[PDB]
Amino acid sequence: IQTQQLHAAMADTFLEHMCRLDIDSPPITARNTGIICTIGPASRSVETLKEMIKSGMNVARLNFSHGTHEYHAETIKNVRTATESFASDPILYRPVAVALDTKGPEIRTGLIKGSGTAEVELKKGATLKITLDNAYMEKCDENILWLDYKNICKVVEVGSKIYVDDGLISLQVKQKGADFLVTEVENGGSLGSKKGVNLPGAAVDLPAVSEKDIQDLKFGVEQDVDMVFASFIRKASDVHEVRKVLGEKGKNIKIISKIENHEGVRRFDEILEASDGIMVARGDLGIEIPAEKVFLAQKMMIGRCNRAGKPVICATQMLESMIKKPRPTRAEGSDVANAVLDGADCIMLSGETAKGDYPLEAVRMQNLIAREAEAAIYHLQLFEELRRLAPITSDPTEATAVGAVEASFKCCSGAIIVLTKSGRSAHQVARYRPRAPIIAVTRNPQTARQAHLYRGIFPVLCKDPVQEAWAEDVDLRVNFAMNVGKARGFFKKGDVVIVLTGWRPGSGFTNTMRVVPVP
Amino acid sequence: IQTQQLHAAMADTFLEHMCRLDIDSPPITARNTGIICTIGPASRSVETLKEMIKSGMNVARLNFSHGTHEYHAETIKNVRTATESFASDPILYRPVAVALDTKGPEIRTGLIKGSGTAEVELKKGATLKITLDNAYMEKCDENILWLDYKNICKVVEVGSKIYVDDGLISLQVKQKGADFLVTEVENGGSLGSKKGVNLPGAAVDLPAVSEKDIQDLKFGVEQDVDMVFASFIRKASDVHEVRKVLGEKGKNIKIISKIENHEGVRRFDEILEASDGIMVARGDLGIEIPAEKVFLAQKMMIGRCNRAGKPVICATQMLESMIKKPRPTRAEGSDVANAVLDGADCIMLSGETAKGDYPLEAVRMQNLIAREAEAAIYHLQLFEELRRLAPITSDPTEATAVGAVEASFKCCSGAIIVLTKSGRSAHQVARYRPRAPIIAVTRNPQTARQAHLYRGIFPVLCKDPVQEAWAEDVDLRVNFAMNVGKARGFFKKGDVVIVLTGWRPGSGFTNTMRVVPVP
Amino acid sequence: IQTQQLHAAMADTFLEHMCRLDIDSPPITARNTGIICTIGPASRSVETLKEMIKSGMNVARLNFSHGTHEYHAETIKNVRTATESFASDPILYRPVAVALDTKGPEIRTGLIKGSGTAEVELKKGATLKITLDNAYMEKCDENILWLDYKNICKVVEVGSKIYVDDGLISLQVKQKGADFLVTEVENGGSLGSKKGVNLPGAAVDLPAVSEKDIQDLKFGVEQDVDMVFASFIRKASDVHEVRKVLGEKGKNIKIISKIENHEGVRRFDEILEASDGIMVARGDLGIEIPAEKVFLAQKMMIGRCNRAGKPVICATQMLESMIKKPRPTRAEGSDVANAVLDGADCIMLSGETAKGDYPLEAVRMQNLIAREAEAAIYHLQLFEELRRLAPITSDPTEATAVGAVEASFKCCSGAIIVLTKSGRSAHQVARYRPRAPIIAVTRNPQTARQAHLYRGIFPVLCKDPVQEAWAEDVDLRVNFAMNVGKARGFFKKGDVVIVLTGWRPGSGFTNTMRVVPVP
Ligand SMILES: O=P(O)(O)OC[C@H]1O[C@](O)(COP(=O)(O)O)[C@@H](O)[C@@H]1O
Ligand SMILES: O=P(O)(O)OC[C@H]1O[C@](O)(COP(=O)(O)O)[C@@H](O)[C@@H]1O
Ligand SMILES: O=P(O)(O)OC[C@H]1O[C@](O)(COP(=O)(O)O)[C@@H](O)[C@@H]1O
Ligand SMILES: O=C([O-])C(=O)[O-]
Ligand SMILES: O=C([O-])C(=O)[O-]
Ligand SMILES: O=C([O-])C(=O)[O-]
Ligand SMILES: [K+]
Ligand SMILES: [K+]
Ligand SMILES: [K+]
Ligand SMILES: [Mg+2]
Ligand SMILES: [Mg+2]
Ligand SMILES: [Mg+2]
Repeated sequence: IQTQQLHAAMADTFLEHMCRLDIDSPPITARNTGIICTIGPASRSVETLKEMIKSGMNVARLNFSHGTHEYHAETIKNVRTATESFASDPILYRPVAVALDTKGPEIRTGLIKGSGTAEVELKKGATLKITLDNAYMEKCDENILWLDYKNICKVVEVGSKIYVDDGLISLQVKQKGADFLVTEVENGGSLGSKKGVNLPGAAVDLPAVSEKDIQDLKFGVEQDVDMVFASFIRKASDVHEVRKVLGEKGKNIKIISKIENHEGVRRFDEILEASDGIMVARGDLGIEIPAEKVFLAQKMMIGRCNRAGKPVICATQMLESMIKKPRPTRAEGSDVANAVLDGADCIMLSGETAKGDYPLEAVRMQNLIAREAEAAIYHLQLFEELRRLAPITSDPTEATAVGAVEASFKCCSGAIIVLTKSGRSAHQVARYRPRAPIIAVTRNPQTARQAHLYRGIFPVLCKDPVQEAWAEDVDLRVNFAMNVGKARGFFKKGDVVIVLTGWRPGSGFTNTMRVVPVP
Repeated sequence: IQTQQLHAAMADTFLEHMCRLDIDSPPITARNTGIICTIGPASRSVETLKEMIKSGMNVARLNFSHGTHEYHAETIKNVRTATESFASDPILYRPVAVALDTKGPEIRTGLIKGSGTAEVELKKGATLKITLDNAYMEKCDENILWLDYKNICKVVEVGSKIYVDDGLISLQVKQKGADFLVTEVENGGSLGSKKGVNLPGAAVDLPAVSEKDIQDLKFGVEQDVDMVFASFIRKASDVHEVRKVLGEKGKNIKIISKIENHEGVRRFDEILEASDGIMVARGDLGIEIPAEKVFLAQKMMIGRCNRAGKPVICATQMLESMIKKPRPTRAEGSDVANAVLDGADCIMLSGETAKGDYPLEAVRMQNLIAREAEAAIYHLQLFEELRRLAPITSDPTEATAVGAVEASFKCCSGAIIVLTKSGRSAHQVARYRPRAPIIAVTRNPQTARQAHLYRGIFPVLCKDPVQEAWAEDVDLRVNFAMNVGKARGFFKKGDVVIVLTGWRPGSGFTNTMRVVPVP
Repeated sequence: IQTQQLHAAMADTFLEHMCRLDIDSPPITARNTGIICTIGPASRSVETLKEMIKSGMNVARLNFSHGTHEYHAETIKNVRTATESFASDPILYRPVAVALDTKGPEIRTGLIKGSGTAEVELKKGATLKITLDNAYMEKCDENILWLDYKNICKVVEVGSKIYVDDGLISLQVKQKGADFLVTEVENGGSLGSKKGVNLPGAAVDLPAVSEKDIQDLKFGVEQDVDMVFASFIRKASDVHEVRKVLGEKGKNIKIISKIENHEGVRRFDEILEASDGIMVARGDLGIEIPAEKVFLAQKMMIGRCNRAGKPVICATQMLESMIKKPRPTRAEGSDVANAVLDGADCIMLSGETAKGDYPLEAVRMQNLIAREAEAAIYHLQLFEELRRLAPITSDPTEATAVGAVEASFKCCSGAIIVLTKSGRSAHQVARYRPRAPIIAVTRNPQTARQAHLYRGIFPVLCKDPVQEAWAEDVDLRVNFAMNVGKARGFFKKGDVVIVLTGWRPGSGFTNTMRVVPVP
């Protein structure tokens, strides 16, 4: 009894909703939340990379704060290879996007005791001198630590904190030298080569779009990447600089700004406006601002993105435990579920799938949790608030989209099939968060790939040739969707589905909503 | 600034809604609430009857508790004559329904001092003997009063109250005779011939469907009347008896039960179930139950009807003052507005248009008020509760209807055009109470006439011949609606409208919703 | 600008609420969510145990699935010693509760290769024979594994899964022997001595209250423990058995049932009824039911407990990372915040403070997060739903409690001071979740200790002697509270506070609510 938390989504109060969550109430088979996997050593093999797709991966993240263009291009080459191995059946084929995550303006240390993987070790109380003297860039040890950020002494003050290697090792500025800093270890631990360095509450003047970044960005264009995750986006101008760089050749590449610092949070509205999406980069944010305040920023950002109808990604450490274990911790499971309940379009994995010993189990665990959570969403209230907070508009497609969602809730439809060239029609259906999956049928493969950034949209790439009889070309595509659905288990023959189409070819003419039974 | 109370319908709380009602905020030109006018001496002239239609009349009520079949048939004949005078332009033509209101089981007195219009006069304290002795049926005076209800002494007790002529004259049962009753006048006033008599809290055994009623009902069928207003409906069986009488030949005649007594109110759910609609007959109800409790019964009945999606009429004394004056009282204006706000499909006039000296002003006053009130409805909350309280269903037309309404609210559409044979598709749109007018296009004239019983539906009768190309026959009708709309001032060229259609000819296939711009 | 998320708790919609969470909006200094710390090797030292209290600990959990009575009595002795070291100032004194967590019916393995801390290692595919033959209880290795549960072969089937050491190592029943089982390792890893064993979807007949449990429970009474956390509570009868055991001598010891398995979840209502509180024991639950479904059970249990007004504890792995690191992962921070937002009375730590290398940092991290989260609660909606879902009652204290909370919201009071003997009066204020801290003043120390189980209640133990003038005895206590408040930073001199008192000594006479300014 009870499917996809029906008894619960049909309750008057949120509290009653909660009281009704049933672990014995199976969820639907469809999974709306996109899963971005950072690709690395543990997941670079075309062989295992096919298992990544099978398991759930939708977007492949290339962390460009590491690796050479020659390396990534091979990663990219492998992704596409594994991806296409399924293209021999347009029905079962699952598009996969490629995202380039810029290095941006980050600070890192040099090499430890010369050796490649040598690791010194600081101790509470011990002192450490930070040098900018390049002579030591490959001679880092318990007393001298080198950094890239050379303009450092001019932005950091006496009494400041410096964190290294994901804020695990903290230091305090005792004395500000000329080309160096005399700190004092607040908490030790071992220190490896080239690690991350955060300067909380310090105006780091590094370039929004560095030299190397422009290189990587132009490489992304040449590599035909679907999206770019810009790191350390502080203001709107920063987003604009990335637009310019991508320029005309890549005007269609979505720029997902990453909020990793305090300025980014303050100037969020400004950034969200100039971006296509947002990523709540918790890793750096958890070091830049006190950890206890991160869920506030996450919830705030996810909420404002839902209001704006722009994609939002919740990333970093969602399943860290799994880098070394086959099972995630109770807190990690709880974390994922809440990101979905918070209303995030995509959840992410980094170390979990880049170097961990259980990449496939991590990805699989996210498919599972997001599916359970998506069902626990309180649609009754969410739909209501979204419609209310939604601006007044006279755009036929906008009205058609809301109508489709309302209609879908009314008949518990198996899905909302949408024909789209650019994806916009399907985006609009998504911004109203229906419970049914949004099967977006398209012939444009870039839009099919980029579609994963949206909650609910299940991209489907039509390969069939255009019929001369537009009416039958449309009906053909609607059937394509109808089959994908039947095959993936979203719905059966008798079931009812909502179909969105337009009155003439081209974009921006969606305006037809039909409640159709499955063939 | 502000149209049709937009500022107000867009407020978070009801209280804020009220605070925003603007008398300087003009309403749309369309009027959703049907207006039923009781036709009589003051409005029987084809010449004036055309002005009734112009002014706003949608349904013509024939009070069959008076007049001869020969008389009514002529009334009917005149209505249709005045009505068809406009048929020479399908676009400007306004359908008009004919309703037969049964006499039912009513009690009336005999003739005063023989004379036709003679009027005696009782006095508080004075005694009055009620006789069943037929010898006096034309000899009524200050001492002997005759009644039709002969089984009276067997149902009335000592101490009971008897009201005469719309509860204006009250009497009390002092002594129960064998064939008479010795009362005492509680409040006097004059007493004319054949007046109404109520026996509050008394189980009058009169027949739900009397002899004469069966005659009148069968006459209704032969006269091809759209609806029947059954008087004093006490239980479901009563409604059933009227169904049977109308039988197969008139199975398509809508039976609007009238709640006029205490039993009717108690067994309401039972009655509403077996009926097509309900009429809150306040006149008799105001005598049968204490006046202060009428608004409770009205609001209760109207609310339950909205929940059930069945038509509800608020009738009697809405504009009495106007029987003799050109202006209505503040209370009457207030009464009409609240009936609309209460959510009644139709408002009614009786004496105001049957014998009053300003029938046209009364009808015009209702077009005016209803329009103002319709705009003051708090749709935000109404729509919400209707959808919640609405049962779960998998009927495609139902889903399509809700979708259309949601869509209409999203783009402030000028209308919701609906193609329907039986009326059902348009009914469903109406039960969800959209702000826009529901232009229902049909070729069946009976359904066009009966449609007035529903809030929002604006019937439009298509006279064009069926095209062989169904697609074009549909498009033709949608354009018919599009023109009626343009001509009645509902919308202009650029405006957007919602259009409801189906996928194949025949009833029950509506499932297509399109946001279309006006040609 | 903005304090304790005021701008946010004052928004019409939840979505708007979220959009307003400000990381730059400091929270009040008071922290409502109780913190239960499991005491062990890393936190048993009276010296460090004083730092546990300073850092935030409110309740000390004794995990009786380990250690000897002699050991625990010493832990208890140390807790009280550290606790009382502050009693020399009733104002700054912070009560601390002692909770006994039963071993209950658990299954564990024997010893590895004889050696105390020796660890074998299974491998996927490899086979393992499970023996009940006591000869091997201290000879466990890669081929023979021993178990306590001897009736095992009779409840497990062929094809079943067996998990060992927090579901990290899984096994599958290939062949069911007579006194043994021939399994196959699904996922390896190392295997230590005496580890946990779960038999998902298997009806383990072990005793609700085992032999050892009765011993421990009686020991708890003799030790004067405030509460008992009953493990693996499956039905109401189980709770009853624990009541009986504690019997008359310990009728005042609160029984917090722990839901660790599937039956417990199904029969929750039954258990919640018979218990004083509930603990969502995620560890075992996460093994007993699929991990992805835990947040469903957690949110469900927490919600139903808030509805019932009984304490609920969210426990296990909330900050695992911190067992070895000074910083928690983003997921763990997110986990804690959501448990508070979910509406849990208490958060807990186990390995984090029993054996971890940073117990104090773990406890401190919870004080911090819970405070931030408590401020992000959406009171506007929570209060509303709690009041609506709250049964109708004529109990003066109940009405007085609601009135106090409403009043507190109206004037942004610094606190709600409540005089209570049993605690009940303060409980009732807590079940309505006010934003302000509930300073409960009492002379009964057991009730001051047990009060931590409730969200918002800040226990304060009055040591002053009873005045003969009851009126002044009361006024004295209210002032005691008034000072505690001023010292802890809850409120200043000018501030306003809500005060709850009664009209006569004894319990159940609270009925007086006063809005008083701080002396
Ligand atoms: O690309 P968009 O803006 O989402 O619009 C989707 C479009 O695809 C259609 O359904 C079919 O159009 P095409 O044949 O050009 O692909 C249109 O009716 C509609 O305008
Ligand atoms: O009469 P209903 O039940 O309201 O249905 C309206 C019907 O009219 C249409 O719009 C047109 O049908 P017709 O050509 O038969 O009149 C259908 O698609 C739809 O089924
Ligand atoms: O113990 P309870 O049931 O919470 O009631 C609190 C009681 O404490 C008082 O505030 C003060 O009474 P005492 O002096 O006996 O402690 C009473 O008025 C009230 O009845
Ligand atoms: O880049 C990231 O994912 C981060 O900084 O958290
Ligand atoms: O018949 C009526 O209109 C009444 O009784 O109110
Ligand atoms: O007992 C516990 O806390 C558990 O099992 O998770
Ligand atoms: K990066
Ligand atoms: K009548
Ligand atoms: K235990
Ligand atoms: Mg980063
Ligand atoms: Mg009447
Ligand atoms: Mg346990």
